[PDB]
Amino acid sequence: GHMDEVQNRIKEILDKHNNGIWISKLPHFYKEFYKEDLNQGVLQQFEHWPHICTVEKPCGGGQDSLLYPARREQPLKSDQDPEKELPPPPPAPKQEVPSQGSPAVMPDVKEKVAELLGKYSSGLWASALPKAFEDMYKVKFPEDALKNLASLSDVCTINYISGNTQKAILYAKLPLPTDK
Repeated sequence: GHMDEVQNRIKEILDKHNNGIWISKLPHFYKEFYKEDLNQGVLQQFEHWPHICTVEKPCGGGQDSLLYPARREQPLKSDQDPEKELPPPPPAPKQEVPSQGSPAVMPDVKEKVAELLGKYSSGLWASALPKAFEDMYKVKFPEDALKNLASLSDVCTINYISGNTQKAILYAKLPLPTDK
C-alpha cells in the first residue's frame, strides 16, 4: 500500500475537520499532520478524487478553492438509476397518451357500415347489408345511404359471387389512414 494511504489521510483530516481546507493552506496542513512535504502533483489528485474530497469555489474564496471531505461522494453516478425506482412509462399517469392527432373523414353512414362489418365474420351480403343496417341501428333510412354500393365500397372490400357484379358481398376495409 501507498497511494491508498495518501487517499485515506486526506479524507481523514477533511472529515475530522468537517469544515474543508483551502488548497493554498492544504500543503502546510499536510506538513503539520503527516510530517511530509506535499508534492504539487497531489493537488491534481485532490482535483480528480471522487471518493476523498470535493474541490469547491465558495463565493468568498475569490482566487482559491476549499477541499471539503468525501461527504459529497456519489451525487448522481449510481449507474443503476433506470431501475432504482423504475417509474411507470408516461410522464405522469395524467399524461398516459402524450401523442395527439385527429381521425379521418368518417361520417355517420360510414361509421354504421364500418361497425356493422366488424360484427360479422360472414361479412354482409348485398341484401343483408340493408337488413342488418335497419335492424341493428333501429332505423329506416334513405336508399342513398343503403343502395349506393360505391360509398359501401369506400368503407368495405366489395367482391362478387355468381359472376362479376352479379351478386355482391362486403368485408371490412375500415379506412383510418390518419397518423396525426
